[PDB]
Amino acid sequence: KVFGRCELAAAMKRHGLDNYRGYSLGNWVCAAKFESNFNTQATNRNTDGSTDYGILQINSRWWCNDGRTPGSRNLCNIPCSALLSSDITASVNCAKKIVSDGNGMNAWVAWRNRCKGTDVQAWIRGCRL
Ligand SMILES: CN(C)CCN(C)C
Ligand SMILES: CN(C)CCN(C)C
Ligand SMILES: CN(C)CCN(C)C
Ligand SMILES: CN(C)CCN(C)C
Ligand SMILES: [Cl-]
Ligand SMILES: [Cl-]
Ligand SMILES: [Cl-]
Ligand code: NA
Repeated sequence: KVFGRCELAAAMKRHGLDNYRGYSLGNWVCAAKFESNFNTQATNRNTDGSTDYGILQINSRWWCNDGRTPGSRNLCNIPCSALLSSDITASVNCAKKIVSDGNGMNAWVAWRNRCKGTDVQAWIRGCRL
């Protein structure tokens, strides 16, 4: 599923991301835009052999199981394919664990390089929330 901008802000708000670990909603929408273009089915292979999955491009080196990432962990206790659902629940719940891991949203290099320090509230401007 390719979400609309406001559609995804609404879903993320419902799932409790607005100000989660102090990151306002727009940070999450900005991250999703640059990670996946709001596409829940996005997958991208990493140099190390892990893969990133879903709207927030959550990696199989640490967070999910895809059966093909040797030495990896599954700290979200989910199959990586759960992160590809049209329903963002599993991506959200796993993102909550990730952003609590020590480095906040810096865990998403795209957030750090494309959203951090910018006017992230633009990403929810206009939306009925
Ligand atoms: C994961 N971010 C950094 C890029 C998303 N696609 C192009 C892999
Ligand atoms: C899609 N990602 C990987 C890059 C930026 N988009 C949103 C235009
Ligand atoms: C920062 N700006 C360009 C993103 C919000 N738009 C797409 C409504
Ligand atoms: C839906 N319209 C009436 C706005 C109310 N909330 C969502 C801000
Ligand atoms: Cl915001
Ligand atoms: Cl594996
Ligand atoms: Cl933080
Ligand atoms: Na894994």
